[PDB]
Amino acid sequence: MFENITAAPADPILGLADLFRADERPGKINLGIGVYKDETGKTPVLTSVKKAEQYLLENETTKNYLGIDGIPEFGRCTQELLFGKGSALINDKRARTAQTPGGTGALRVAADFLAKNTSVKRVWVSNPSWPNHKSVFNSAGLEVREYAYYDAENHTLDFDALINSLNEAQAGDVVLFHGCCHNPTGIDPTLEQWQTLAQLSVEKGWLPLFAFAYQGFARGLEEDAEGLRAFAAMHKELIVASSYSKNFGLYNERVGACTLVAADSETVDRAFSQMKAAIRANYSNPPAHGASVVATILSNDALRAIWEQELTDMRQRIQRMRQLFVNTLQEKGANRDFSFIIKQNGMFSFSGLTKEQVLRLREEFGVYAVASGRVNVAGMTPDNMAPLCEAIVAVL
Amino acid sequence: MFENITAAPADPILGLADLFRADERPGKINLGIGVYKDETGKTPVLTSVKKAEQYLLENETTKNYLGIDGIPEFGRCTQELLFGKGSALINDKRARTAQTPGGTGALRVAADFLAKNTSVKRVWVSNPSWPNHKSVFNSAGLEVREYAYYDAENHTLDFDALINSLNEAQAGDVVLFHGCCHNPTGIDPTLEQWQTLAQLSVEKGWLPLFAFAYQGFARGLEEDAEGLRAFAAMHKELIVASSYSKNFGLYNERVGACTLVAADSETVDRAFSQMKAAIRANYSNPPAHGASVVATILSNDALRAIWEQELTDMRQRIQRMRQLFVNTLQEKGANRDFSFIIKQNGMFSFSGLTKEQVLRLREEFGVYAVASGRVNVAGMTPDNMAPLCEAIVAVL
Ligand SMILES: *Cc1c(COP(=O)(O)O)cnc(C)c1O
Ligand SMILES: *Cc1c(COP(=O)(O)O)cnc(C)c1O
Repeated sequence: MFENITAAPADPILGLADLFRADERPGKINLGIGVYKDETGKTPVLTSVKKAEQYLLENETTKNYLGIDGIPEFGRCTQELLFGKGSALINDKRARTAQTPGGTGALRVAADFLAKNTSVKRVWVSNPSWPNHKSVFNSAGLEVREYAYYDAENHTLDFDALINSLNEAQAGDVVLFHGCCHNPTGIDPTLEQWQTLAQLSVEKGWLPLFAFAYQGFARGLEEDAEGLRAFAAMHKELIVASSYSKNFGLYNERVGACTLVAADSETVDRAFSQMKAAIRANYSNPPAHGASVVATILSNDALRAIWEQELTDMRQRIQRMRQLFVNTLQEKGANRDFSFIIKQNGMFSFSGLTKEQVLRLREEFGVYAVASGRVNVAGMTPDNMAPLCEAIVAVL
Repeated sequence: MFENITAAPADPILGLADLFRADERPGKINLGIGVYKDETGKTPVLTSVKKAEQYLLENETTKNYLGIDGIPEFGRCTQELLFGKGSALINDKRARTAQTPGGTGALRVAADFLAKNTSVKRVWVSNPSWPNHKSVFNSAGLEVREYAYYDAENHTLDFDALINSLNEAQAGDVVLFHGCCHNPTGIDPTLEQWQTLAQLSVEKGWLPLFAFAYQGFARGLEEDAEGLRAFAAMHKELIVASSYSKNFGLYNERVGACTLVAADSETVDRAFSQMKAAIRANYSNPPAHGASVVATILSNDALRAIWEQELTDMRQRIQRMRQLFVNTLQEKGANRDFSFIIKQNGMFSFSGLTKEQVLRLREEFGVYAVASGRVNVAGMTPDNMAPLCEAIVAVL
């Protein structure tokens, strides 16, 4: 059976952790994957989730299976964080969320649902985008098409071109948007542009799939959901795949959510029973620890208040590092003006480096970036800021 | 998009938990799903996993992502438990295991792999079998076909007929077998019959998929793996989907394993890089808590010794209840001889009840069984043994 099976290409993001850990040169710098690090270069588990894990250890009685859709308290808090305290989707029983194994689990379950229960042929994804989008939809059966986004010269969102390529997206097609913190560019639309986009979507009949992985890392939790909320107010149907791996630092417990909205409660519930049938034939029900922890923190005032400060601290450290990277690049030789990275939101930096410059930085200096030029800013500390800036100058 | 989507049929096993929890009659009896209960009717979290969770709380530093395949120590212990201390597959670097979200996650990842990377068209499943088998393979793309198993009159495995229906399974087809504790019959082959089956498989060129959910609940951990070990010794290629939800009482943390074996290390590794590519486009990597706990218990001598006693206690309670169910059924009116259930291994009892008798028991008396006649013996305690036996007699 297995004789002619060729090896698969390494994952562009995930494959770097392999090489990084096989390196054995003492001064290497990882900069690759979107995991946060502190001034010390470590990824600590948050104080607020430790407090919650202690609680759960003292307070659980059973490990018996969860429902297909997971914990109810989890699903209701997720809806509030995304849609608003007193929203109409919530009050009209127009939304249902299932707890998933991470945001990728949420994206596959949506893909599986639409493939089986809809007439969707195409999903539209931005150029550039998270590399694994194309792979989750292709395994479900769906064609991936691209819409222009970001012009490289002026380091801006090229709005007129995003309109003009989406003009050939048919009524019925899926269109993925990033809620906030575009991966990999870090360039999101203004609220005025999101308005212009909510409009058009309704004029043309596209189904919006919103992807959230970084809510809280751009301006704040509420401020970052205003593009999704501008769309909710105009739409009858929407699906959103959400993740809590980044803003809760719960990367390996696999906590996310796939939330479905339709016109009324009867229609969302008919649809949701199909979504649960797709879940049952993949894993059977969701992992409990991670989501049990989110709900506990979100349900307690003391623990919620501590969490939001911990996340405010991470957003601010990343901002300090963004400017330091730019000031240092200029002090050490940079032949280009890299001011434009101060204008991007999130963990990343679409630096502009060519694939050969990225390949060299790795080979000769051991600093690890993705071959697109994306570098994780939250990987940078005061102590490794001069080494890696020097290393870039040499390769320019 | 969602307007004409009909509702899905309720899950035959999972849908009973809904009805049971909506019932509000004080004396109901659940008996449906394969979750163990103690003399008190509760499902406690094991002492040995509590000790391990305490340890992990004290001793973790980070929640940063795991590898696509999960924890190495987890995968190596899983291989020993299944194949043997000093086995040749282990020594010849012929097996690779990935950590999955439960045994169902393990079955889907195998289905996905074979669909994408092989020429498999058919999977052969026993009649009867776990109801959700057909659903995981159909979502992957594969046809499910059935082989005879178990004759209802003599309450035995009908070996000659299992041979004769499998005679039309072609070279290249998958054939699922249950390692031990057949769900739902509780009837496994003798070691002599497993030998006869290992033989034939090699003569005909079928790829064996072994499913394990109950290792340890039939005779003991080592004794229950001897059919799989009889097959390993003859085969070049095998895949096994394993679960730790039942024998570790870790039902909602979602811990399993999908282990691939091929002829040599180069071939297993080429094949395994494809299996990891299917994992990346489903969830991205596995949930850590559950598997971190299995590995900790399996790695410590004190905690391992406590675990094996906890599992010996569960196997024995289920055995006490099997006999009590039979002695009581006869004392209260049973018009049939139900001795045959003392001859079955595992949590269950394929009682023989008709779907209308099962539907009545529920409606009128509130005892919940699956519509096939399967009842969970581990749900029975000394205190609810007389109520439910009476309730069956009334319906006979
Ligand atoms: C991190 C990330 C994901 C994956 O989320 P998980 O919660 O780890 O599954 C998906 N998409 C984007 C853009 C991400 O940054
Ligand atoms: C329990 C069970 C499964 C599911 O295992 P999980 O580990 O819960 O995913 C699959 N097949 C059979 C026969 C089972 O009994």
